Amino acid sequence: GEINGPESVLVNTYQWIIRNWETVKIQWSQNPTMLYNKMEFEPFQSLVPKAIRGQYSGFVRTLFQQMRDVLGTDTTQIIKLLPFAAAPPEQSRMQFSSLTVNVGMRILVRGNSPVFNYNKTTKRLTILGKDAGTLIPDTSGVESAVLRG
Repeated sequence: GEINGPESVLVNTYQWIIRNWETVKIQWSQNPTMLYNKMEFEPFQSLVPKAIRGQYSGFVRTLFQQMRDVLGTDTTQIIKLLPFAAAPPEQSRMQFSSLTVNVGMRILVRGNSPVFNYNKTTKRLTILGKDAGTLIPDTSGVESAVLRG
């Protein structure tokens, strides 16, 4: 884990999700609030602007409810959005294309950003230029035909 201030809070939160991904995936499927309401996400929540925390949580929880109902368990997207579900949700009709953390820096809802960057070839997640670990259901990590020899 990292120790440099707000940045480290971000990196460390996504490292925790990756390291605990089996238990997180099952809880997200079966009983998501034991996950959304975990104290693990309190530091991440303090980085989200106070005036919009609840509106972001309403958006992500609603998105997850719809995802789950029609598709079940997109690993990268569940990991990305999860910490934003931690605040008490405020429901609204607002549709967010990005979500800000104070470190504003933007996490894009679809695809990669300077803050959150998943690499399909190495199968590792990078947060603010630091490694968060390897992402995974049926050998993990780097693809074939990367190392020439």
